[PDB]
Amino acid sequence: KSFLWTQSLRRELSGYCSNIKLQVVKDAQALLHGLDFSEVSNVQRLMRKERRDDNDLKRLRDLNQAVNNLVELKSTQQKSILRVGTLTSDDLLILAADLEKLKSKVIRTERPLSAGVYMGNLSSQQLDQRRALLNMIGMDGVVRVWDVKNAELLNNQFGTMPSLTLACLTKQGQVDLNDAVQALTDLGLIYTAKYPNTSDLDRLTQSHPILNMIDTSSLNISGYNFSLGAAVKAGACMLDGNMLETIKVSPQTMDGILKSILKVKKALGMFISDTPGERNPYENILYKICLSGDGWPYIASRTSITGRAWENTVVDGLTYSQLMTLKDAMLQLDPNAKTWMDIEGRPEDPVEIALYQPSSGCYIHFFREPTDLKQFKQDAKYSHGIDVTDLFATQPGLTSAVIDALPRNMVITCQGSDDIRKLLESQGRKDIKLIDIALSKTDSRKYENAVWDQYKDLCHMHTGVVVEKKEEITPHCALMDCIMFDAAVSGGLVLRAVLPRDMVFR
Amino acid sequence: IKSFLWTQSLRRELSGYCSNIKLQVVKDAQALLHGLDFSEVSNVQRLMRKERRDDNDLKRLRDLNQAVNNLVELKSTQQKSILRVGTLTSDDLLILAADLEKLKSKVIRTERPLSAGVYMGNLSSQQLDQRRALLNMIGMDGVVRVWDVKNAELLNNQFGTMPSLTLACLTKQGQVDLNDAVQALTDLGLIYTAKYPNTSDLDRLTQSHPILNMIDTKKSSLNISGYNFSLGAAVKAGACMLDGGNMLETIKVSPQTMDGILKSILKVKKALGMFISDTPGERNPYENILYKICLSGDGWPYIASRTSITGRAWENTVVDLGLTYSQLMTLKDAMLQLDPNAKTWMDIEGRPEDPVEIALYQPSSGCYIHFFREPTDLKQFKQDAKYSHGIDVTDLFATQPGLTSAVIDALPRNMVITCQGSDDIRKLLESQGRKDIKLIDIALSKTDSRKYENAVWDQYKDLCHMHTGVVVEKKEEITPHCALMDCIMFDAAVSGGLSVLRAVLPRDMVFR
Amino acid sequence: KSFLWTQSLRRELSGYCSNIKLQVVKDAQALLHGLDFSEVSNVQRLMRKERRDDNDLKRLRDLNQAVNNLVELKSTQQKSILRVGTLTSDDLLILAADLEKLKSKVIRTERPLSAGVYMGNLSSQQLDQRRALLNMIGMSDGVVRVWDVKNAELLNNQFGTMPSLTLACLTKQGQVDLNDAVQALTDLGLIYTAKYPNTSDLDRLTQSHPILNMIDTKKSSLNISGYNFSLGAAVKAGACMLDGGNMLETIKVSPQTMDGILKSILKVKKALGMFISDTPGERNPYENILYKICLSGDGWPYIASRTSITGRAWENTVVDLGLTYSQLMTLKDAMLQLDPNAKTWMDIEGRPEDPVEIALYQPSSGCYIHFFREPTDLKQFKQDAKYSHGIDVTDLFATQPGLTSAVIDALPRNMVITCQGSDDIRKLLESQGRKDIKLIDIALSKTDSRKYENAVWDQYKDLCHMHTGVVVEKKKEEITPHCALMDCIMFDAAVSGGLNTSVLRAVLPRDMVFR
Ligand SMILES: [Zn+2]
Ligand SMILES: [Zn+2]
Ligand SMILES: [Zn+2]
Repeated sequence: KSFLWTQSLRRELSGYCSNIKLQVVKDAQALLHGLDFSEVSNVQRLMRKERRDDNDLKRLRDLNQAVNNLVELKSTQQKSILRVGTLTSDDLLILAADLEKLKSKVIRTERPLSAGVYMGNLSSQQLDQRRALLNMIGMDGVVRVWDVKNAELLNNQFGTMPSLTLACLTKQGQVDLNDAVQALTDLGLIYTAKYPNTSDLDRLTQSHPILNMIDTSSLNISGYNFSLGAAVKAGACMLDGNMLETIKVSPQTMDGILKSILKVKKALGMFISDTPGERNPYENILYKICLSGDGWPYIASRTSITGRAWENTVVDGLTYSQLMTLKDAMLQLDPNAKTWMDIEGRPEDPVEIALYQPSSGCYIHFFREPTDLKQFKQDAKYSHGIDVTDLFATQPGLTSAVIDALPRNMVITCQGSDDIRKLLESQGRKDIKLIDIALSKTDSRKYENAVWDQYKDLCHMHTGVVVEKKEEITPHCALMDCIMFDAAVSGGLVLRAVLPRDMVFR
Repeated sequence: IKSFLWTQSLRRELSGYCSNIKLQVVKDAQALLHGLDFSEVSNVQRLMRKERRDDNDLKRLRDLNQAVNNLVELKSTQQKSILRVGTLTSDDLLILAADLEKLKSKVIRTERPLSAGVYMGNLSSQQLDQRRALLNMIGMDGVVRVWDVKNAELLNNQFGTMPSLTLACLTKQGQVDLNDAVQALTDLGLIYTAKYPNTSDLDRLTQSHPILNMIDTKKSSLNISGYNFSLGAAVKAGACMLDGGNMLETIKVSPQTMDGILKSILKVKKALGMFISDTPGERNPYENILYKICLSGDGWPYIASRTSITGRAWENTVVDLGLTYSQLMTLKDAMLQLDPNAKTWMDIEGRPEDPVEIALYQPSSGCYIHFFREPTDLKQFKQDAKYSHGIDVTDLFATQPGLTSAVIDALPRNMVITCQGSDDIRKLLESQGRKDIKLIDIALSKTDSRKYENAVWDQYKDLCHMHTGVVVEKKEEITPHCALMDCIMFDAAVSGGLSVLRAVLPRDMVFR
Repeated sequence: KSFLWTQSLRRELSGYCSNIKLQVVKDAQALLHGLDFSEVSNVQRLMRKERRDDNDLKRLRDLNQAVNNLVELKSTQQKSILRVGTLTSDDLLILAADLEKLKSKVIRTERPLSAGVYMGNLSSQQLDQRRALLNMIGMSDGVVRVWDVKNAELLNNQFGTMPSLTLACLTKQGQVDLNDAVQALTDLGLIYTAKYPNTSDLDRLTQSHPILNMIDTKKSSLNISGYNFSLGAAVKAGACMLDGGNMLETIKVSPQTMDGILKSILKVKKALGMFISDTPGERNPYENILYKICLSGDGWPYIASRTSITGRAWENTVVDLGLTYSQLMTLKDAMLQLDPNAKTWMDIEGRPEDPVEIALYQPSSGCYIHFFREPTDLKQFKQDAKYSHGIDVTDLFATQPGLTSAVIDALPRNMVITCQGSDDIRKLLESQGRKDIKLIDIALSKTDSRKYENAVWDQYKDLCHMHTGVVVEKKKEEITPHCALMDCIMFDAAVSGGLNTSVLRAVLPRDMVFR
């Protein structure tokens, strides 16, 4: 089915594909002449680590930059806005929907590597389910691969590139470049009729010893790894057959390529999955083309590109796809840990909600549009300083969705109990026990300045002047409150967002 | 399923109040077989198949219900209960108070539209879709209603299922021996000890017990009567056939046991997190048992004849120790009766900044909104009482606060409202944030405006009892001004003449 | 509970279930028309007896054969070898392990009915423990046994329940119309879709179906036959009367479907944590389905006539890829047959430091323990082969290891053992940690020792096939090989001045002696 999709796409997109063997070999030679393969070996060692940090990421990013500098097959930062023309009104609606679905599937696959999944004190069933998910995506108590300050620095750092694969086989396998070319060519030939399997690879290795370097998935790896996928991709570039891997996109050709893909989607019933893991051919081509309107989507250096495909190509409560992402995101929470909660606005009409787990530093933080504008106006002047118009751009529906998803029989700490209880009960969560810590106003805000000094960047929603019946005071933020209340209890004063920022805001 | 788990846990906890009542159920079934006119049963079934039913239809139903009640021994008795601190704790009483409030809303929203109706005329596709989902969920001039009746209170308690009646009708109308009906229902009962019987179960049962083919599986507990062969009624009857299994259906309640029964229900509620839903439609097991027990302190909540009982559960059982969420949901659904397109009068008593009586009136359909509010300025109110409305401030204490904002918020978008003096109404509507509502001032002279004053009070005096004081004009005594009667009399003045009216708001919402 | 496991199996195995009512009724009609129900009554009478013999077993087996001859729903002898494919390598390991555990549970449940349990002169504690076992397996001189038979293997597969038989018996013996029985059982089947019917349920059904009064609800699935009116038999028959419902009882197995059925069962096993019990008694639904499927690759595991099938489930289905706890429990229960007070002979072949054959013999009862062991010292073994026992070392490869220690460790405390050479038995018992056992040395001359040698081999040759080599004595001349078991028997005959003609009883299952 999947190879069928690939073949149909090849046929339909043939006019956008060209022979690029010469340039790919040329790039491989530039890498052989100028790249430090000891640092390649170094990044391979790092990718072998079960758990990796910002020092590890720096080595990877620096090496990717070195590679990018040496090669000519590169993608360029190029945002696309798709408008009615070549693509119809209906085409744009389909593309909008599939990008929404693709966003969920990709985030659910890649995000856990950095955000983490709690794997501690849970039921046998819960552990089985989470173990299944981790296994499907190639992955105290929280399991994560990347421990980093800024997960955005992971974006686009893990692509496979034919020239790199070719240069690494040659140098690291200690064979002549032509040996590597001949071997990948033969693999490319198989790929005209079939996706090559382990038996195909095993057969080839007998006449091409360099192929024993291939470990016979596309997940939790880098371009410096010898995956079958990377080898098949390089092989495709070696052939004289309309291989998809050789497609080039330009701002002039973007829309026609997408139109062509949509033709294939309709004829074959292709779809974006709701299953985390390897991309199917439609998911893969849609992601790769949307990353940039100017490059070679399968085979260029993309390591200097910023942003995700759904950010870089745009079509001019929560969805089903958003809910799946959300339910998966919430698996980062430790249901046994001390968890603070605070809200701004009335429990019957809340406008900001936060939960905070000090031990791990994870937090849930989001906003809601007010129902009662008159009371919202007083709350703004006397408590939170939120401009109602700034809430227009926040994502609706999270109040129900997040409370529904809180783990069963949790214990939540607050200041104080009454509003949180009313809010939880409103969403049917009577199983959650509450601790009222009951600090005096003065003690509760001891660390108010210390907290804002440290964590101001975590919330930009509080813009209005707030008063106490008058004198100006620091606006109340549901998040900063959790933090400062915890700091007061603890006698002193990290942080991971549980929710993706693109889930909190629309 | 969670539903059956609540049922099972209720059975376990309430076993001591369960009884062996097969013999009594079968005795009552025999009494119906001997004494009831089953051609009249057939007649009521015919009327229940009608999409729209009227007072003549309701008469047939109530008469047949009375005939059944006359023949059977398992009957509930009118028994008011007041729950005090004792067996039930102070906190228990708070919980019951809150749950009965929520139950009220859920039941009214399920049942009231059958008689009050929902406008389904000229609306947006979105509004029509939303209202269809509601009508579908509750089993239902552009208004859709099932019962067109003069007094909707006469619908109360007329639709319950009874095992003796189900047994008798299966037997007589299915043309089988009583023993065959008992045998089939017993097997259904046995299934019910372990699960809620579904379509699959009933189909297999039917192959061995063809009497059960009378039961239509794709048919709800809603907008039906005790004369209908629902799966629910069949299961209820089967439960009574067991003499065992701790079936809730067999519980008897007495004044001495009521609090203990409720206490037991609350234990299970806490243990399982049972709740009253805010979803109109079929009752969950907790909703069902609470409703049934609270109807009467002396009877068999599930299985007795209750057709002679007056009042609702929240009226017959009371707890002694602005709008709630539950009340607002009831209001918003009640407002669906209005035709946003129709001529609509509005009138108020008290100043726009401090109104004490508000009414809206749609003459074409006859529906009206009418409610009250406590004054903020008692000095101005006293002047108004003497020279306009004759309202005794103390009489406003029994009225529900919070309706001015809630009703005005809920008025349909771009409604056009007709007014004898638009200035006051404009102020009030604007003060409530509703600048979108267009107004028409009719500008009748004082004399022309009151041409039909006596004619209106003559017909409709029963609709308002708030005007008690002598009102004068500078002096001579005059008839007090009522916001509702003023809407009606002004419309009459315009139309050159002066219908049973329909209250949009339930009385139990206008008064507390 | 166990009903959960049943429901889960029905859900997973739905595709293998089918409607069989017509076929069951047809077979019931064949039985009604052609079976002698007076002989059914006769077998019911035999089954009421506390002690039953070979004449009784003949009556049962013959009646089973008459039934088998009349019905179409029969299983056929079909060996299965489970190989990697539909079943994974790991799946085969699991099945192999559960089949080993099932062997132990079933043998411990059923074997005592024939092998028997000594209940004579024992301590209060021993008698208590033993009665508890007898109670749990449905057994309510000194030896308690239900079946006294020449060949216990003739009990195999003779006691299964069959829906057509149950229906025919209820109809004929209950004196009701066939349709009356069918309808009653249908109503019981309907209840079974939702729960396992209990006595209160049956009581309610009996009110409208008087035929159901024939069912005894107290009585277990143990020590009964297909001619008995157990609740289990009735529920099984009712399970076959339905149209749909995924009743496991309707499952057919074929050589094509066997592996997928096992794969599905293993799916449910993992999901619910199903298991084979370590305790004798009634089978749980997993034990039950695994046993029934494994008996034959071509049949209706629950409902066909299986009385013509030879072999046990662990023999008819095999997996291709010291004692276990399960095997040790089997052993220790088999040893309960021994009278710890009785005269007991013991003899060995091989040196005491390296025995290769061990026998114990209680002449009064006739019971014997007999097993083998592979030698450590091949040089000495080869000489012993030539001058003593004539055993081919390669024939010892199929014998079960670790029995020497296990059996000797399990011997009764303060037992008195009689032997021809005391010194070698002492060394052996000491070497296995049993210095407590008193020995009597008999001290027969070589000639007097073997007076009855031909007479014993004439009577008992079928009891040992291990001695194949020519054995010689230097003058060389050929002599009859020495067997530990035959030696026990002939030494006893020499002392007693005679050899009676008696059937002996093997204490160990042949399945324990060999692997
Ligand atoms: Zn904030
Ligand atoms: Zn009035
Ligand atoms: Zn031997």
